[PDB]
Amino acid sequence: KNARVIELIAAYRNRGHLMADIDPLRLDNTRFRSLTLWDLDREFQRKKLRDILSVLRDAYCRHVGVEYTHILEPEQQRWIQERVETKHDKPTVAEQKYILSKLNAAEAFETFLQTKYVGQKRFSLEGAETVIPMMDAVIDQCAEHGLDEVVIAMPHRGRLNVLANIVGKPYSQIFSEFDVKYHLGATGTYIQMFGDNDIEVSLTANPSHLEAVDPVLEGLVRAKQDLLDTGEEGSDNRFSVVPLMLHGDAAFAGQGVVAETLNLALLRGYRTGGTIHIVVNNQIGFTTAPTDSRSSEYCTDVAKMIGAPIFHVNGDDPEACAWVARLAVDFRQAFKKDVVIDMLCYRRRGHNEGDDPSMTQPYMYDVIDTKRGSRKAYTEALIGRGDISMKEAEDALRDYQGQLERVFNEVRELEKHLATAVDKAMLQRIGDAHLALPEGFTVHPRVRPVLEKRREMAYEGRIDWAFAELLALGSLIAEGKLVRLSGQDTQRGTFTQRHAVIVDRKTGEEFTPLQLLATNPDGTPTGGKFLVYNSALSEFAAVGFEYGYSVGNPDAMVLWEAQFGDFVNGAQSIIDEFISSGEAKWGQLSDVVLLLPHGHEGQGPDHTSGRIERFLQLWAEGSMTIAMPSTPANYFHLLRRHGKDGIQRPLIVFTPKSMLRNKAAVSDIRDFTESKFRSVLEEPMYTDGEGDRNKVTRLLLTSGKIYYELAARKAKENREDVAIVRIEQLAPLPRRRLAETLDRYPNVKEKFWVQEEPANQGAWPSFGLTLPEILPDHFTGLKRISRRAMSAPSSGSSKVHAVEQQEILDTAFG
Amino acid sequence: DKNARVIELIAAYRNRGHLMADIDPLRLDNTRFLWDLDREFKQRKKLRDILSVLRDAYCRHVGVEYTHILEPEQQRWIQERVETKHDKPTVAEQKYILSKLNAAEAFETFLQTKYVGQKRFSLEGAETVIPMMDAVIDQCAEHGLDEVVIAMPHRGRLNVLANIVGKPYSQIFSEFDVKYHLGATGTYIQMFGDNDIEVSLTANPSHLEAVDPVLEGLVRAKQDLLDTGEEGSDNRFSVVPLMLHGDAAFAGQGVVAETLNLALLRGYRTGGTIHIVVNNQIGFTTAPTDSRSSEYCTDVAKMIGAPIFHVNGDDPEACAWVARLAVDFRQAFKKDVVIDMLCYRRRGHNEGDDPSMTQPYMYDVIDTKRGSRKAYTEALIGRGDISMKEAEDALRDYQGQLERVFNEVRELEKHLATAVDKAMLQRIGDAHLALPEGFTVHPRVRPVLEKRREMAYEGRIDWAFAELLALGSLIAEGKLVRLSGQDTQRGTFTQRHAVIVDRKTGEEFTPLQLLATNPDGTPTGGKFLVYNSALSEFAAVGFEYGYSVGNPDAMVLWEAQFGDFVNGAQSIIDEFISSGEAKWGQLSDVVLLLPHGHEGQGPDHTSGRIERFLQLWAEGSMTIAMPSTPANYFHLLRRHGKDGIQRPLIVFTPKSMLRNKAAVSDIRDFTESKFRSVLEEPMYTDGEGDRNKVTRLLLTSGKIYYELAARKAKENREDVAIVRIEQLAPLPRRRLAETLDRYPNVKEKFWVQEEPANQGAWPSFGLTLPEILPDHFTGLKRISRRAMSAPSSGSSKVHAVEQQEILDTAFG
Ligand SMILES: CCOP(=O)(O)[C@@](O)(CCC(=O)O)[C@H]1SC(CCOP(=O)(O)OP(=O)(O)O)=C(C)N1Cc1cnc(C)nc1N
Ligand SMILES: CCOP(=O)(O)[C@@](O)(CCC(=O)O)[C@H]1SC(CCOP(=O)(O)OP(=O)(O)O)=C(C)N1Cc1cnc(C)nc1N
Ligand SMILES: [Ca+2]
Ligand SMILES: [Ca+2]
Ligand SMILES: [Mg+2]
Ligand SMILES: [Mg+2]
Repeated sequence: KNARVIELIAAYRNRGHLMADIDPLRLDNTRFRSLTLWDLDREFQRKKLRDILSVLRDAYCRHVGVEYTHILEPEQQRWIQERVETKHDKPTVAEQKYILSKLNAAEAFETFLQTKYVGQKRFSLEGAETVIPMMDAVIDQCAEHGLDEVVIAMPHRGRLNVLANIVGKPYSQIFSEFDVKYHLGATGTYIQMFGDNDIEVSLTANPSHLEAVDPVLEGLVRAKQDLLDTGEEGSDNRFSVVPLMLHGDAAFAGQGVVAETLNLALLRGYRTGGTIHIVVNNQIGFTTAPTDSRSSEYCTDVAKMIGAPIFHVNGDDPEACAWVARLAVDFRQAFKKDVVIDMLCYRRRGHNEGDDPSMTQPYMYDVIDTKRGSRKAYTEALIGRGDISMKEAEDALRDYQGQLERVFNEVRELEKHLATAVDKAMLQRIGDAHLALPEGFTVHPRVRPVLEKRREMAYEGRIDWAFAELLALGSLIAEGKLVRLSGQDTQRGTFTQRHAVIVDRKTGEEFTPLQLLATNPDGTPTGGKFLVYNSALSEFAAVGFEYGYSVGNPDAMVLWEAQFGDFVNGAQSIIDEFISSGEAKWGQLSDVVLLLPHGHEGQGPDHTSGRIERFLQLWAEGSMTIAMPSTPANYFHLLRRHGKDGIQRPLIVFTPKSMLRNKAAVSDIRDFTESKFRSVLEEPMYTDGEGDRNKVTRLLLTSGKIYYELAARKAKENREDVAIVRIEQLAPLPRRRLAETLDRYPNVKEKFWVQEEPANQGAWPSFGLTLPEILPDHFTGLKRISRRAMSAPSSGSSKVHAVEQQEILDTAFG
Repeated sequence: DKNARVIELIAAYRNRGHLMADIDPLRLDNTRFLWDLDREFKQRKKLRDILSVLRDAYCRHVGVEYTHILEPEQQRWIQERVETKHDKPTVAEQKYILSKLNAAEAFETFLQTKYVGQKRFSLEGAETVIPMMDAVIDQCAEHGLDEVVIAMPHRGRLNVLANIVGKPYSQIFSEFDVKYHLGATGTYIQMFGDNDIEVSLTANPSHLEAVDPVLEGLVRAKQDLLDTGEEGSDNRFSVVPLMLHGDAAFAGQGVVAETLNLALLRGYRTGGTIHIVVNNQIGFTTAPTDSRSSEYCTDVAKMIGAPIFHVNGDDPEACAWVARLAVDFRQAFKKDVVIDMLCYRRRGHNEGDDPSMTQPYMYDVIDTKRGSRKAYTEALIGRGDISMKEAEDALRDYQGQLERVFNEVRELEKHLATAVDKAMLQRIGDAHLALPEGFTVHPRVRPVLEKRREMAYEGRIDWAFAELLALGSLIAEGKLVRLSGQDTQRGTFTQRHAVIVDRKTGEEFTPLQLLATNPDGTPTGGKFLVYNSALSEFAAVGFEYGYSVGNPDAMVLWEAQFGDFVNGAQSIIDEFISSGEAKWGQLSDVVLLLPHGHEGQGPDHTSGRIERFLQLWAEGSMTIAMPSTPANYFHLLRRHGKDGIQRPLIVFTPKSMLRNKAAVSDIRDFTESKFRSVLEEPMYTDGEGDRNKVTRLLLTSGKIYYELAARKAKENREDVAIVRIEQLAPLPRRRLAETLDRYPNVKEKFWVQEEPANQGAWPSFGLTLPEILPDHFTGLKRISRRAMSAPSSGSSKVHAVEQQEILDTAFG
């Protein structure tokens, strides 16, 4: 008999959520319908069975469905049951009236929005108003913990309601020159009603693409946490900036970026100390029923991936919703992990204007038509329970009416009215740092020559690409800049060229040479920092995160590196919806850098191209900088210009692979100490050598590593009649520098754009159309030399590649 | 007290025993690991006997996760098969497992000894996946199933071809890196049984996990052909997806969650996938602590309550046993099973990798490791299962296989009308009113059904009905039609109503499904499969691509809510749809329907990015179209389904043009016409218009035609002509040249478009048209919106000014 009690306790803890009264529509008519009575007064801590069962039913089978026994941490399971399996204190009339006032503000906003403006039906929060007192309780609990800020990310349902009743934006600013308003960022201050603290509340900008903003929010919060010296890269472990992420039930279950973002939750390079998730679960996805949207019992079942606790709550019980919200903030503060709140509600109206939702969901909408709103339900529940009087309930209807009048009145009143060069001592210092090993550190035998070669390069020259990159980042850290670098295997580098972090051969202890540059020679800090990480095997969440990080800290140098440029198409929604277009659409600026290893080397269609043609197609004046440098020094100056120009604009860099080790692709010390970024490059024989530009009759215009192959061929045949000009900055086109460079070759009879990429790829589709228009006296008659148009970036054969590469070189000198 | 402590101990082993199980063959984590024993407890058994059953079941070389499963019958099924004294395998079964290890290791030695640059394809340290996969396929043949279809990354691929798919070495090493991405097909013959089963391998790009929904789609198409599964007569789901993964990719790629989310959906279920994660506890140079935020790489599978089995890759018997249990669970509950095989990567990730640079501790333990073949040969001696002579013979079975592959490869080196009759239209029209007895139509759906009967007999056929006329007529001709996308049954713009819902019961009725039956009552062989998809682009597009590969005879259409969200499926468009044919010889006839058009609804409700599909295009890879009339769309779909060519079709479809009263077609356009790649104004082909009066030619595509035609009619501009390019790719060079030759007095030609200057057809047409037709398009100018970093403005007011500005420039 005593063992059957233990199994009964576990059954309520494990599966009680399946019998909880969480659906305010009660659609499932089989949910509830599918030891002895003398054992109830027997004692089994010693408590009677009737008392054990009453605690279990109240905790697990009322308006809150708790999912927590999947959590592997026993201390976390114990923490939840200790707060859930107790007789809770009923809220004070003041707290209940405050919750009612929030529901009054929410429903008064939705009534106005629908009655005053046209085409607002799709933004309607009606049937889900309880999310306003729930979000209020989240932010108020964060202020109770003395935290610094809450950053919200959400889809567009109830967004202006959130702006007015959560962010605290006035109606004069919200409805000023009144649909882009449902995607813009906002910032405000939350002041506690019954407390003495305040907290910053901000809402991040987003596209229509549901859940795409999820990793953006995380990066943005992480950047703010790093600035406030809180969290993983902070002195305290408070993680004082809280991500509050809102979702829809269909989108939460169907979008892969949800799993990718949850996968970042505890990573040292990406953790934000736990996200508070709120799913506005109105049990519908436009016309689609949940049975066609997911293969699991709950829309939130993906969150079990990271062992997050889940609370299914009845959206018609605003007190249970406010209680769960506060418990969620307390759990996040105690364990630095994600908490998911699944708010079960309904969508009162159609999804949009042309929707009669009884066409596709006739049963759901026969039940929703008999439903009276949450505000009215809660007013009636408070009257029944004896908590408020008739006068008090009527006064709450007087508060509703007043809030409805104020928004109609306020809106009525509103309608009536730079050098990038460094000193040789800076290069030497970055070189010396690679040998300034901690006491007793063991370098791996194959890493030691790289360190010694870097000291040699810093003092003697022949600086390679990999070191030039670290010279740029190291000099920025020495000047006080925060640098964040990440990507797949970025600490070592895909091509074993970086070694930004080196690992002790015997202990596994990490050493970061560039971090020594954050301290001045006198011993004082520079204000700079080097944050280098290996990313998860993700493109979409990682690129979203880095974009978000640069928005969070405009003063940070943020670089994301693709393993190969070919895999960046996995992050196309971020490129399309945030990076390339956020500035023009929302006034949101980002200085994020994307490093894309690019080049035809015979390694196949997924190890050859970062799709230059796609970034060039996305480009429009001042949206991005797109470059393909051919020398280490020009790359060094490109990164330093980007970090010091005071302009917030993304930089797309097509980076080398075998050209990292090309002995001709090296730079002299003077190229770093007495030069600047060169958008257009001539051959050294004309600028430093004894070459004669007047002998040139054929001009080859190119970009990237093919330059070295063209230069080698010219040198082999002694072709003084051919000159090779490189376009280092692909976008914006360096019109003036290009014109001035070409004017130095007066006897040119023919001009050719030479590229490795197929004819429908690389720079030709845009340059072939743009160059003859922007410079008609220079490029009228411009012809193309490249691979044939292909449906893939290249051939699968390294043999077919080698024949095509030779064909390009032979055509250019034919 | 003592008896209740036993119940709590049993639950602890069932729930958390997997945390203490000896699953890691490297034992990296050095912190992961009596009088009541002879007393009998309640069945009556001694505590020592209860506890030994729990330790053997949950804390040996198999870590079982199943108490997260919400179905009590599934928890009970696992419990019963895991908590029993299992029969030890026969010497014949053990020697067979050893023979599979011998073949797999010899292959690896040969591959690393003979050829150069093969390091990254090495399965060394992970060879036990070969007897594990063998057990999966053998258990599927024991159930009498029809086929096992495999999807995997490139590690161990050529080993899988030779020792699983059964391909000979002469076919594998013929003209010997594209071989690590091609599809393959073979027959598996049972060693100790009398059944055989088909085994196939699907093609894939380098993008890890991108093939996951493609495999599901391919399998579902084969299941529908065999009349098995969700759309079948039997519930056997006799085509089994076997999906292999890596541990870093399984945890980090979102497409994994998206594909798992399809596992039980009526439109996407394949009756359960067998998942095998080759968990070598590393991703190139990255440790699991930088790859995931959970205890196991397989924790995502808990999303659909899938049972998970963590198995020690150095124990080939536990691996084979778990594989067979997984197939039995999939057969019993038609649900996914995940096998997490813990192993190691013996060598570097590739040529330039000394793995001890980044993982020095792991690789010092790996360097002391002897392979699972040598280990299992030794374990059989220790157990007394095999003799010295048997162990020596097994070592000479290894040597023989090693010789055979070197010798066989040595020996290798030495050597159509789309028009329908009026009766067909009338029949599809009549079907919309042929309601089942007692069916209640929603009051707003009834006029749609009555207007379709009217359109079928009287004309003025709109876009939405023209689509159903094309699909219906294909079903009547015996074709299988699969249509899906977000809210596709009704249509995003409430225009389709492919499925109608009973107002009082909620019962679904599919009017086009009546066309699957001939007037005499016999079946046509056709079928209409229409579904609402999950809120996914990547998995759904991958699935539909896979479905067309699985059934080349099927008409497969995927519909975006708005073309603006198809960029969420960019990896599928880039790696499969646009390039699969040229890269792998793999053909697909998948259709993508992308609602497109500038209407002032913002940058995410305006464009399907025409310019991107046109940039991806290369001769004969895809067909790209933007029809302006219902009849031309009807003929486009009918040509695509009847041309006998397996090529993807990209269609930019309307939104407000669905209800444009000028955008309607006559019955004769369906009964006495064909697809027209280039369209002239009806005043010149049927009316009294004079082509010789024309001095300005406006070339365009899509709905802007109607706005340009209305302006021409308003001002009576006989000097202007509007020519539409309906087929954007391949460019209809011949018909375009012939059409323009009919306007001899043209002095100026303009490409007119709604899209910004860097978007739409202009970036490609502006460069291509003057080159392919120099005598017609030299001097071709552009009329469009300015170049923009987004597909449009956020303002409907800015949109309206820009739209008017385009029309004014075209007639200025
Ligand atoms: C006409 C249908 O499309 P739409 O209404 O214009 C829209 O795009 C809305 C979002 C926006 O545009 O900002 C949305 S609303 C919606 C249903 C959402 O379901 P749920 O997640 O349960 O949220 P809800 O129940 O609260 O709605 C889809 C599929 N739409 C299109 C869509 C598709 N795919 C992606 C990735 N993002 C999208 N915005
Ligand atoms: C030089 C590193 O890149 P690469 O080796 O060329 C390659 O592309 C390989 C696959 C292929 O190209 O076919 C792979 S192998 C690999 C590590 C995989 O780890 P796991 O999932 O644990 O599997 P494993 O341990 O069995 O390897 C990555 C990140 N590479 C690049 C890559 C990135 N992102 C995506 C979506 N797909 C990829 N192929
Ligand atoms: Ca900048
Ligand atoms: Ca076809
Ligand atoms: Mg919803
Ligand atoms: Mg791995």
